[PDB]
Amino acid sequence: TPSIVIASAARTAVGSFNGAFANTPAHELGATVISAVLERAGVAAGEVNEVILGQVLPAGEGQNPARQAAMKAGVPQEATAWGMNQLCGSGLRAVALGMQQIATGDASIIVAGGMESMSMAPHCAHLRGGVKMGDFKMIDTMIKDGLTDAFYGYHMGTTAENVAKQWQLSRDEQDAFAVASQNKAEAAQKDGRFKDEIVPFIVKGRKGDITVDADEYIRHGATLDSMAKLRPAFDKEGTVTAGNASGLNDGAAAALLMSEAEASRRGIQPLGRIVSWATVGVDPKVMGTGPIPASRKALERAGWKIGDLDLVEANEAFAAQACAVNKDLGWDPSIVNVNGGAIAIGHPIGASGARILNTLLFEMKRRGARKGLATLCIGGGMGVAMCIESL
Amino acid sequence: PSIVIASAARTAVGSFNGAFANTPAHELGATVISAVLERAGVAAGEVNEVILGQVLPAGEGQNPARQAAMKAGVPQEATAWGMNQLCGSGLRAVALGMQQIATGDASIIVAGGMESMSMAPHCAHLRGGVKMGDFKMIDTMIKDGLTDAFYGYHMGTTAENVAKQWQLSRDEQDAFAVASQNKAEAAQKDGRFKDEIVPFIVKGRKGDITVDADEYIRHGATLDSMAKLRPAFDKEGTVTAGNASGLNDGAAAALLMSEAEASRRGIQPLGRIVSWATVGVDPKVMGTGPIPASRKALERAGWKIGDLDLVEANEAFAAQACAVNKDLGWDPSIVNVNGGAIAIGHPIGASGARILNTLLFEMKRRGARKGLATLCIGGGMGVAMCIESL
Amino acid sequence: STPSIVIASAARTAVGSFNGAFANTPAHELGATVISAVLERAGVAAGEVNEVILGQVLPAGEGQNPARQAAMKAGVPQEATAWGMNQLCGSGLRAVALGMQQIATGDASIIVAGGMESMSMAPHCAHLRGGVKMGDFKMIDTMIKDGLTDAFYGYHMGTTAENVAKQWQLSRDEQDAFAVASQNKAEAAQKDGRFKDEIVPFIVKGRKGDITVDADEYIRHGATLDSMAKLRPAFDKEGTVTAGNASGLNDGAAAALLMSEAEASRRGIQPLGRIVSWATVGVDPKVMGTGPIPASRKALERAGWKIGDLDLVEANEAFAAQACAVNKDLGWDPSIVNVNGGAIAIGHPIGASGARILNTLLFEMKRRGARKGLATLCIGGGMGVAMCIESL
Amino acid sequence: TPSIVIASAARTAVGSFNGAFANTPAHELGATVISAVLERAGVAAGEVNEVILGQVLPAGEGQNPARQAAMKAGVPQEATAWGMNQLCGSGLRAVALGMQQIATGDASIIVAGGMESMSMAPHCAHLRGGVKMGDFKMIDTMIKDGLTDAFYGYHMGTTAENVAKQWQLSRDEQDAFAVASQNKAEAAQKDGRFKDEIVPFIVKGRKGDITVDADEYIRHGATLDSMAKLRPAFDKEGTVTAGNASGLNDGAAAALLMSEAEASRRGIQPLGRIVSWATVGVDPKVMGTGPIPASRKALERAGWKIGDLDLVEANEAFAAQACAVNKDLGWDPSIVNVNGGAIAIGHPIGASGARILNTLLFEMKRRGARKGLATLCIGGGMGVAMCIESL
Ligand SMILES: CC(C)(C)C(=O)OCC(C)(C)[C@@H](O)C(=O)NCCC(=O)NCCO
Ligand SMILES: CC(C)(C)C(=O)OCC(C)(C)[C@@H](O)C(=O)NCCC(=O)NCCO
Ligand code: NA
Repeated sequence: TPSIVIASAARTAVGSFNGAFANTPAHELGATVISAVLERAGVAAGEVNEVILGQVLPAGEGQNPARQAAMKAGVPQEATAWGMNQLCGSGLRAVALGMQQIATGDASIIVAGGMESMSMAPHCAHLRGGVKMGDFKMIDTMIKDGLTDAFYGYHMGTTAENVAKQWQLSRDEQDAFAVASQNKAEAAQKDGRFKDEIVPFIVKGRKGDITVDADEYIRHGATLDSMAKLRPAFDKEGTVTAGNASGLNDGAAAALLMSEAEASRRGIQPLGRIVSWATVGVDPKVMGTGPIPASRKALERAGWKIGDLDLVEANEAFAAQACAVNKDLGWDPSIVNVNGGAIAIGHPIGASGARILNTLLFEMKRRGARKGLATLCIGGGMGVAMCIESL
Repeated sequence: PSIVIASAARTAVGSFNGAFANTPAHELGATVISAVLERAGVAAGEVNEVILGQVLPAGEGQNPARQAAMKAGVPQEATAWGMNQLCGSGLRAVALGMQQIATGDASIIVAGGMESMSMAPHCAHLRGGVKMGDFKMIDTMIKDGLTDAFYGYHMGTTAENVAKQWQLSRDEQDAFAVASQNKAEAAQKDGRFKDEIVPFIVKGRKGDITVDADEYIRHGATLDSMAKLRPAFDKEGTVTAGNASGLNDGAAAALLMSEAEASRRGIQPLGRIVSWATVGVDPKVMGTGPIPASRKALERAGWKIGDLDLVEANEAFAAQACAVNKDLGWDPSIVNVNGGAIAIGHPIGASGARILNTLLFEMKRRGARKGLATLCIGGGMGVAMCIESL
Repeated sequence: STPSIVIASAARTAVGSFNGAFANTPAHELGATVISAVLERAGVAAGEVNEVILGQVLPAGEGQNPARQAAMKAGVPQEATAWGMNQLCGSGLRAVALGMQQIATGDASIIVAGGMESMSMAPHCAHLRGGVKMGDFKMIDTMIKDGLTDAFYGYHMGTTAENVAKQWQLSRDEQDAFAVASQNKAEAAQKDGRFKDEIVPFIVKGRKGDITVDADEYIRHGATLDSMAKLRPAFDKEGTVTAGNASGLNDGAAAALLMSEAEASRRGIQPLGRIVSWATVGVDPKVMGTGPIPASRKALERAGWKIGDLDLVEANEAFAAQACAVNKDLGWDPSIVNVNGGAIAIGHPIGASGARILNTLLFEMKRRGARKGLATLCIGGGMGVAMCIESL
Repeated sequence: TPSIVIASAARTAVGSFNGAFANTPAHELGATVISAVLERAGVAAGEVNEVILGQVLPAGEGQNPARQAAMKAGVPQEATAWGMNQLCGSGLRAVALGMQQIATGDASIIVAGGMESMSMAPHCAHLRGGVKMGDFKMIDTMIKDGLTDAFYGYHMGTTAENVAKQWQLSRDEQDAFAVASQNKAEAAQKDGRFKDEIVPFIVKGRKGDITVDADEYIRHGATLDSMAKLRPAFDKEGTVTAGNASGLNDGAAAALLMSEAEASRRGIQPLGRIVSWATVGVDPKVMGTGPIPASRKALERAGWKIGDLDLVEANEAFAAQACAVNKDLGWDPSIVNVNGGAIAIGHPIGASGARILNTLLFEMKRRGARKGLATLCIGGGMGVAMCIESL
C-alpha cells in the first residue's frame, strides 16, 4: 500500500483585492511557491516530474499557466505541468491528484497546490459574430466564473443566506464568528505563526521592488461593534455581510509530494502523510454544507473518528456556512482554524485549498499535533477534505 | 488494478463559427456524458465523478464540467471538475479517471473533454483602468489556446521549427494533408464515424437542427488546392492552412470502471487501459512530444512498437505528424486510418478524447488487439495511452 | 441692405442601408465626394471655398474634426476652415443656415454646408479610465446612445413617436398606409430617374474591386401593405410604431454651396434658390416629432408667407406617426409633401438628413418649376428646424 | 451695424485629468456655467433663446449634450441648443456663432461657450462587422478625436516640435516660458484673480459633496529644474515635454450674449463689446501658428493695430507655439496671459476658448483695459481670434 508524504510546503502571503498583487500574474506567485517547496525540501527543480495547479481564473494569462509557473521556477522542460478547477476546492484537490500520480507509479515527485489572481482576472465578451447593433456586456470573469452559481444564477453569498436560513444562524452568531476569526488571525500574525509557511514574494517595479511577506487582508482590531454596523450584502433582510464573508484575494500555495521511502532516503522530515481524501456533491443552493459529507467520507477512509482530530482547517467562505459545519460535525471549535480563517486571511479561490493546507501542516508541526483534517465548501455544491497524519 | 473503457461517445466536430457557433462547451459535454451512460446501460446516478478537459472556459460560468454533469442528469451527489494540459487534456482526463478507479476513490468515471473555440470571448484586464491610450482586446482562443507562453508565437511556428529540423518538404506535408482528407471522406461516407458520433441537437427559434456529421472535412481534397496555399507562419515556410488543423468545437468522453465491474454489469468493454504517460520536450518543437510519451507508454505497457495494430497520432500539423511517424517508425498504414485532425478538426480540450473514440471504435470494427493514442501539447509535452481490446 | 444668400449648387450621396454599401466608409469620405460635387456643379474651384460646415452626430473614432478631413480630401485649401456641428437630425439643415449666416455677416463669401453620417461606422464605447474594479459593464452603442435615445427619459426616439401616435390618435392602419405610400413614391421617383440630378455617385474602393454607388439602397421595391401590417410593434407591445413605419439606420452625406445672390450673378450661376428664411424652435422632448410644426410656422412668418403659398414641401419622415401629425396640424396639401417619397423609404443618415431632404427639395423645385418650398425636420430632445427657399 | 455685447461670463475651475471632475459629465459642468451667466447678468433662464456649446469629445454622453446642459440649467424646452466642434477653437467659435444669431435677427439672448470632459471620454471600437479572429484595438477617443492629427497621424506635440524647429526655439526658452506661466497663474490664483470668473461646481457624492472652485492643475512653486529634468515627450532629440505643454483637463465656460441695445434696456453693464472675430487656416503640420493669421485678420476687421491692444489671451497649447505666436505678432509680452495660461491652468479642449475669453474679460474689467484680444490655435491647422472692447 503506497504511503505518500508532504515533504514540504509553502504559500505566498494572501493579497487584498487590487492590493499588493494587483498586477502580479498568478503563475508569478505560482513560481515563487514552487521554488520554495523545492528549496524547503532540499530537492532540485530538475527532479520534479509534474506540477499540478488549481486555478479558476486563467483567462488571458496565456497557455497553461501551470507550465508557465513551472518553467519560471526552473522546473526543466522535460517535466510536465497542468491546471485544474474544482473551484474553491481546486488547491487541495490538486494535492490529492498529485498523491495519485505517485500512488499509481506514474511519478516519483510532484509539486501540487493552487494559484489565483482575482485582481488580474479580465472582463470579457463573446464577439466573433459581431454586434450589429445594441449595447453588449463586458463580463467580469472573476464574478462570472468564480462567484456566480451557474444553475441559479445568483452569487455564492446568496447560497450562504440559504445555509444561514436552514441552520437558523443569527447575524450575531455569524458576526461573533467573524470577529473571532480576525482576532485569531491578527494574533497568529503578530505572534509570528505565519512566518514558517509564508514565502516572501517580491513585487518587481520600475519605482522599486516591494517584498510582500504579511497577509494584508487581516483586519487589525476587528470589533463586534464594527461588524454590527454593516448592511446585509445579498438579502435586504439577510444576515450575511462583507464583515462575515471572506473577500476577493490573490495568492499561491503548494506542497512537494513524494513517497515516504523517498523522503527518508533524502533525509527529509515530512510535514505529514496523506492518509485519505474525499470529494462529495451536494445541492448548489447550499454548497456551504459540502465539508460535512466530505469530512465524514475522508474520516471514514482514514479509519478515524471525529474525536481523533487534533487540528482542523475548515475553510471560512462565510460565517454562516462555517458555523453550520462546526455545528454539524461537532468538533471542538477550539481546534478549528486556530490561527484564523479565510474571513480574516482572504479567499484566493484556486489557491484556498493549498493555503489552508499549508496553515494546517505548519501548525501541526508547531504544536506537535498528530492527526489533522483540511476541508472546503465548493461552489456548485461540493466539498473536499483530506486527512493528514504526522510522521 | 485493471480499468476498462465501458463505453465512449463524441459529438461531431464543428468547424469554427459553424454548427456549434453559439453552443456552450458544457451542452456538447452533457450530450457526450449521457451517450456514454446510455451506450453502457449505466444509470447516471451510478456516476461518481465527471472529469473534463477544457482549455477555454472564460465567460462560461462556474466549473463547466459540473454544468455538463448536471445538464446530463448526473445527480448533485457526484462531483465534477475541469483540467487543462492544453491539447492533451481530453486524453489526460481519461488517465486521470483511470487513476481515480485504480486508487479506489471511485467506481465509475466519465472522462473526456469539451471545447467551444467559437464561444471563446475577447478579454482585457481592466480593474486598474486604462488612464490613457489605446489597449488591446485579447482573443482568449489565441492567447490561451494557440500562443506559446514562452516565445510568444503561435503553434504554427513550432511546426515550422520541426519542419526545418526534420527537413520536411512542402510537397510531403501536402501529400500528408490530402492523404488525411481522403481517408476522412472515405471513412465518413463509408459510415465509420456513425458508431462513435452521438448526434447533437442545436436548439433554435427557427428550428432545431441535428448535427451528426463532422463538417470540417473537405470533400474531394486535391493536392492543387493544398499547393495553391501561401505559408501562414513564415513567408518562406512550408506550413499552411491546408497542412494544419483547424479551430473547432466539440466534445468526447469515455465511461470508465474496473474490468470486474464491467463484467458484473454484463458490459462488453471497448478496451482495457494498459498504460499511459505524459512527457516534456523543448516547447519550441512541441509536436515531437508524442515520441517520448508514446515510447514511455509502450515501455510502461511492456509492448514493442511492432506490437501495435492501430495508432491514433494527432495531426495538429503535417510537419509534427510526419516527424513522429518518421522517428517512431510504425507502419503508416495503421496510423490515423480514418483520417486525422487536419481533416476532422482540433477542438483543443476534446481532441484527446476525440482521437480515443476513433481509436476505440475502429479497433472493434476491424478486431485490432492493441492501439495507441497520442497527442502533442502546446508548451512542449506529449500524452499517450495504450489500449488493449477485451 | 438685408443680405440675400443663394444656394448655387447641391449634391448628395445615395443613402446606404445599415451595414450596406457604405458599411466601412468613413463619413468624411462621403462628405469629400459631396463637397467635390457641389463645387463642380457650381463651376466653383475648391480654392475659392472659405469654410466647410458639416453636421455630424456620430463622429467617434473618426479622428480630429472630420469636417476638416472631408474638406482637405476634397482639395479645399488649408487656408480655409471647417467645423462640425450637432443639432441631431436637424444638423444638416442647420449647417446650411449657419453657412448663410457667415455670408450675411460678411465673414465669408463661399461656404459648403450640409452634413454627413456613417451610422454603420459608429463604434461601441466604454469609459474605462478609472478601471472597472469589479462587476460587468456595458459596451455602449454610440449610435443608439448618442443618436437615438432621449437623454431625459432614456427611451428611444420611437417611444416619442408612440407618444405622438397617442396624442393625435393615429391608427396603425394610417401609419402603415403612409409608410407604403412613402415606399411607392420613392420607388417611382427612383425608377423615373428623379434622384439622378441630386445624387453624386460614390466609389467604394476595395482590393477585390471598386464599386460605384449611385442608387438609394434602402428603398423597398414593390412594398406591400401586408408586409407592413404583419410587423410587430417595435417600442410598445400594444403600440403602433414598427420597423416598417419608421425610418432606418443609414449612411450618407449631402451639401449645398452657398454664396451671396450678387456673387452668383457675377459668376453667371443660375442658383437652385434663395434662402428666404429659416427657424429653429424647441418642443417637449416626449413629442419631439412635433418640432416641425412650430419651426415651420416660424419660418413662414419670417418669410412673410402663408402655408398656402408653398408649392413643395420636404417634411422629414422620422416616423409615420410624427409625419402624419405634422401634416394634420399644418394642413398643407399632402400632394405637395415629399412628392418623391421620404425617409421611411430613402433612409435617415442623422447628421446628413436635413441636407438630404434639402437636396431633394431643391432638385424637385427645379424639375417642376415650383416657386416656393419649405424643408423641415423634427429633432431628438424636442426641437424643429425649417427653411424657406424661393426659386430665382 | 449690429453691436453684440457679452453681458456676463463664467467658468468652472479647470480640473486635472482624472481629478476633481473625473466622473462628472461635461454637460453637468456646462449647466452650472449656464446658470451662472444668467445669475451674473440678472437674466432668467426663461429668456434664453439658444445655447451653443463647443465640445470635442461627446462620445457616450447621450443625445446632444448642449441640450442636456440647457435643460439641467432650467432653460425652457422652447429654446434650442446644439454642439459644435472646431477643436481647440470651439469655445471661442461658439461665442462668435452666438454673436451671429443676434446679428442676423434670429435670436435675442444666447448662452455660448464650451464644455469638455477629457476624463469621461471613452475608449471605442467599431464592432458591427465582428472580429472573427485575433486581437483588436480599443481606441482612446480623447487621443484619437482630440489630439492626433488626422493627416499625419502624429500627436499635436509633434506639430509643436515642427514649430520649435522652424522658429529655432530652445528647450531653455520653452522651459522658461512654462515656468513663467505656472508662476503667473499661481500668483493670480493666490491673489484671488480667478474668483470673479470661476463659478464653484459642486461634485455630488454619496460620501459627501465637494465644492470645487480652484483651478487644480496649476503647479505651486514650480521650479525651472523640474522642467529641465523632463524628457522630450514626442521626439527623443526633441524639446517639447509634458512640462512645457498643456495637459488633459475638464471644465466648462460660457458667455451670455445680447445686443448692446438690449443690455442698455436691461441696465446691464456688459463685460465687453464683440468688435470682431476671425478664423483662418494654416498647414496642419504647424497648427500652433494659427493664431498669427487669425489675430492679424481680427485686428484688421476691428480696425486696430497690434499696438492698440491693452490685454491679450493667447492660448498656450505648447510653449513652442505660444513663443512663436508672440515672436511673430510682436505684442508686448507683459500684456499677454498676465494671469498665466494653459500650461498652468489646463486645456479642456472644447471649453478652452471660452475659458481664456473668461480670463480676458475679467482681467480687462479688473484693470480697466479698453481693448482685448483672445486667440487660440486649432488642431488640423486653424486659428480663431476675437477682439473685445470695454463699454
Ligand atoms: C431603436 C432601435 C434602433 C434600438 C431598435 O429598437 O431597433 C431598430 C429596428 C430593429 C426597429 C430597425 O428596424 C430600425 O432601425 N428602426 C428605426 C430606428 C430609428 O429610430 N431610426 C431613426 C428614425 O428617426
Ligand atoms: C500626447 C499624448 C497624450 C499622446 C502623450 O504623449 O501622452 C501624454 C503625456 C503623459 C506624455 C503628456 O505629455 C501629456 O499630457 N500630453 C498631452 C499634451 C497635449 O496634447 N496637450 C494639449 C496642448 O494644448
Ligand atoms: Na456627477
